[PDB]
Amino acid sequence: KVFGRCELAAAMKRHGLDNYRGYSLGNWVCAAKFESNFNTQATNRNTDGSTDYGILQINSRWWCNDGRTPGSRNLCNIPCSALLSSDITASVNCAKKIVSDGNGMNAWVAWRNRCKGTDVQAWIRGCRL
Ligand SMILES: [Cl-]
Ligand SMILES: [Cl-]
Ligand SMILES: [Cl-]
Repeated sequence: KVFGRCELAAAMKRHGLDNYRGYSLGNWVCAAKFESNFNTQATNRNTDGSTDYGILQINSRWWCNDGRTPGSRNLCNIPCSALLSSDITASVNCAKKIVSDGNGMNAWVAWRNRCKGTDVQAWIRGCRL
């Protein structure tokens, strides 16, 4: 599923991400826009053989099992395919563990390079939340 901006903001809000660990909702919308273009089916392979999955491009080296990333951990305890669903629940729950790990949203390279320090509230302007 390809979400619209406001539709995704509302789904994220309902799943408890607005101000989760101090990150306002617009941070999470901005990250999803530049990680996946709001497409739950996005996959991208990394140089190390790991793969990133879903709307938040969660990486198979630490966070999920895809059966092809040798010596990887599965810290969210889920198959990586569950992250590609039209229901963002699994992605959201895993993201909450990632952002709690110590580096906050810096774990998402596109957040750090494209969202961090910008006016992220613009990502939720116009939305009925
Ligand atoms: Cl915001
Ligand atoms: Cl893994
Ligand atoms: Cl933080």
